[PDB]
Amino acid sequence: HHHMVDEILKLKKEKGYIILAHNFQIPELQDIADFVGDSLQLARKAMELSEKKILFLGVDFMAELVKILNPDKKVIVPDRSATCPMANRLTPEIIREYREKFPDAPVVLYVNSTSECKTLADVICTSANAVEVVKKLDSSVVIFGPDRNLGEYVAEKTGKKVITIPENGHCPVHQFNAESIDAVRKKYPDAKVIVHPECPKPVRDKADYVGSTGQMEKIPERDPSRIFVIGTEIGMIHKLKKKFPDREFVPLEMAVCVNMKKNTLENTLHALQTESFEVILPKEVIEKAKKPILRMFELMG
Ligand SMILES: O=C(O)c1ccc(S)nc1C(=O)O
Ligand code: SF4
Ligand SMILES: [Cl-]
Repeated sequence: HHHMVDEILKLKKEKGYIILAHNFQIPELQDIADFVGDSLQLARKAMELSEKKILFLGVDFMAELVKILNPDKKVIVPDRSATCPMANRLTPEIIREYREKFPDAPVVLYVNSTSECKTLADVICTSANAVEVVKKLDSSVVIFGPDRNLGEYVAEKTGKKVITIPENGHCPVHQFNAESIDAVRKKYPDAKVIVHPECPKPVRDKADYVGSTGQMEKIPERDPSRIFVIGTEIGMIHKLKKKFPDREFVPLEMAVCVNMKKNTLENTLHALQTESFEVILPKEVIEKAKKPILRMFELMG
């Protein structure tokens, strides 16, 4: 690890790579990254860079997001199989089926979606902006995927009708038990519970705050509470504890995204040695997927 970390830092400098790491990476990889953040934060950061080579540490749809918004940069990932099972359950066939049945409902796709699915979306959204995006659409009905929990949250906050696809679209990592909140309230009476909107409704409704990872790291800037209980993937505990060393961050439960943990010091070192595996999308996919991303930027403009 001493070897691997030094060799990584050496090869990144030597070959002109910037390392971008998602919040759900292992701490060792967060610590060697130039920037750690959420998928949109990392894509927007990449647009600002003078460097034309990126080593991306996350899962495929996010690396592809970076590539869509930075087509002329070389983007490589250490494990080409790192993917989002939830994203992968939504298909072009299901989107087209639902557009045909509800032709007046805009297709709002969570950024946790395949690039192919993005080519068919009317607008992209993040967990932070989903409510605001859906509020600003003309329609009082939207098609939303692939996360049924976030879709239902959006319906609650907007009062709009949200038709969720696919059937039972969810993120296994965020299926905490509401009983975990009951238990931490007893154990740390003054702790603030922050959970993800991908969490099920009973968990959301028992939390002090519901928010994206990006929103979670901003809450201690306005809430002086000593202890925060965190209902997301375990990588966020490391991120939060680094940003706010003066507070305590307690996992609601241990929750690990197996795909996020496919990236390691070893295979990150192999990626810089070989300059593989490059993220390549057909130009047509990039052009089409860009349209609902730009719409998102326009709506949040
Ligand atoms: O930031 C978020 O809340 C979030 C949660 C899960 C996953 S895979 N990604 C993200 C994100 O980068 O937006
Ligand atoms: S944490 Fe959930 S939403 Fe994020 S990549 Fe892993 S399975 Fe997909
Ligand atoms: Cl570019």
